[PDB]
Amino acid sequence: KKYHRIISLIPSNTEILYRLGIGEDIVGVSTVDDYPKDVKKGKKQFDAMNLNKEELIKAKPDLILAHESQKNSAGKVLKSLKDKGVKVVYVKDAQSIDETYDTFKSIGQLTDREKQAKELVDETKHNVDKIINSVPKHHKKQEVFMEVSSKPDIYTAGKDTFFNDMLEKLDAKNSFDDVKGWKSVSKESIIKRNPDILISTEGKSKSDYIEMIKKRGGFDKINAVKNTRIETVDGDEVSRPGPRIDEGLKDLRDDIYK
Repeated sequence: KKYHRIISLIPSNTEILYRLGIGEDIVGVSTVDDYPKDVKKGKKQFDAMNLNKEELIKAKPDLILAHESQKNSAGKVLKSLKDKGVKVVYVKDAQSIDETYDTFKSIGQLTDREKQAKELVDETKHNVDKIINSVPKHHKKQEVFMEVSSKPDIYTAGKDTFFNDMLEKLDAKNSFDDVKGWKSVSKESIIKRNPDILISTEGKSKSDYIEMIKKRGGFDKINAVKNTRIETVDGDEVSRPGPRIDEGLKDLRDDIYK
């Protein structure tokens, strides 16, 4: 009713729009949109990293719903669309579960689907709370190292990150709760922190991350390596700030609580 020709440039945006009941108002999505089934059919596809400005104009959108993470790449092109009077919105980059709920409401208010956004927030809370509640009442206080990059320097995720908020919701401890955002850490530093679980978020196969760990000097000692608590996750998938965050949280849960 409010916007009739929406272009959505990041999959989380697209998922939220569909859950608000306005998927039929979307004329374009990005080349990497994968949800729901057949989302790309009957739509224009845009490469958010290499946006075709003329093709965007040609699609005649009244709303382009982008993401804060894209200001520095897509922004270069979208500035033109905005000048032509197309409404261009950058949904904030959520780095927690509560901030994800925030964007549900923001997009709801933007598209006059406030009732639907409330329902979407409530249902998502329900699913999340179910995973949180599935954590065994008695458990050993476990320290988790999140490896978010590995070459040539290893990076972890400390406080103010999506991975950290997930840990806290799952009542686990972040080995590096003393740092903020994404920071490089030395091998010596990780060994000293002695995490009970290592989780790589780079989307590598488990066997590949296991082989890297084996080639790291000194890692032999670590709690996690001795107890074979070495896991991998696709960080971009599990931390996707959309309506299916409960599934991502569940993945992390099953790596922490075997």
